[PDB]
Amino acid sequence: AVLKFTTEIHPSCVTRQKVIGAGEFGEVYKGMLKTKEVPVAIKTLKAGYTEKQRVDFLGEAGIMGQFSHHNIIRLEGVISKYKPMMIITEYMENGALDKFLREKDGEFSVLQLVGMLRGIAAGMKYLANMNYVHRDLAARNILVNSNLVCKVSDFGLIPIRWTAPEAISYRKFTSASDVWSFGIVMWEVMTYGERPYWELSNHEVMKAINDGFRLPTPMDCPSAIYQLMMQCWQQERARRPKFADIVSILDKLIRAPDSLKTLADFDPRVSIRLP
Ligand SMILES: Cc1ccc(C(=O)Nc2cccc(C(F)(F)F)c2)cc1Nc1nc(N2CCC(O)CC2)nc(-n2ccnc2)n1
Repeated sequence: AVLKFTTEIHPSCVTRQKVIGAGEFGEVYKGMLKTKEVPVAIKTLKAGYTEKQRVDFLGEAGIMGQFSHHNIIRLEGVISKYKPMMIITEYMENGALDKFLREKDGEFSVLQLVGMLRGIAAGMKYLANMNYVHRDLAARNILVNSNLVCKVSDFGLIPIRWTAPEAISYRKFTSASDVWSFGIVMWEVMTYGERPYWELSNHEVMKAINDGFRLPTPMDCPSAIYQLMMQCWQQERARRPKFADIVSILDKLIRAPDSLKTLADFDPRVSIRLP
C-alpha cells in the first residue's frame, strides 16, 4: 500500500549512465527510461541496506508518487521487486535553481523571476495542504525545466541560513518554518543565487536574526516582493503568511505587472564620487 500512487518499472527498461550524487545507501545516477528513451534520475538502494533504510526509501517513493503537481518533481516510477531498488524521476537539463541562476546572472526579466517564485509557492502550497513539511526548502532543492518551470524536490542534506528560528531552537518544523525558508528562496532568486548573509558564520546569522536583523533588499527588487519576503521572516511563527496568501499575492502582482515597477531602495555598500 505504501506504493499505491507509484508505477512499478521493470529493470530492463532502465539504463544507468553516470553517477550524479549519493543517496543514503546507494548512488544516484543519470540514466534513460524506455516505455523515445526519456532521460531520468535514478536513486538506488544497494545491497546491505538496513530495515530503517528500506522503510525510508519506499516511504520516500510512496510520497513522491502521491504528489501530482506542476511544481513538484515528477516520479516516473519505482523498482521495488528487484535489486537494487530504485526511485526514478524526471530529469532537467537546466539542473538545480541555485547553480542555474548563478550561471545566468542578470539574464531574466523581473516578471520571469517573480513567475519562478509563484511556481515554487504553488508547489509549496500543495505540499503544505497535503500535510507534508519539507524542512529543507532552498534553491539547491529546486529543479528548472526548459520552460523555466520550477519543481520542488528534496535531494537530501545543517542549513541554518534557510531555517526558521523555532526549527533551529527547538526542532519545530512546520509549514510555517517552510514559509521562512521560502522567503530565503525569494531572496536567492532575486539576487541570482547570492549566499544568504554572505560571509557571516552560522552563529553570527542566528545572533543577527535574534537581534531583529534581516537580509536587505536585493538590487532591482520590486517593493512588493521585498515586503513579502520580510513577512515570511516574522519571528512569531503565527504572524507569517500561509502559502495560500503567498500564492495569492504573487498571482495578483503577475496579473497586474505594473505593480512590480516600484522598486525597493537598495542600500549601497559602496558609493562612488564622480562629477
Ligand atoms: C532520484 C531522485 C530521488 C528523489 C528525489 C526527491 O526529490 N525526493 C523527494 C523526497 C521528499 C520530498 C520531495 C518533494 F517533492 F516533496 F520535494 C522529493 C529526487 C530525485 N531526482 C533527482 N535527484 C538529483 N540529485 C539527487 C542526488 C544529489 O546528490 C544530486 C542531485 N538530481 C536530479 N536531477 C538533476 C537534474 N535533473 C534531475 N534528480
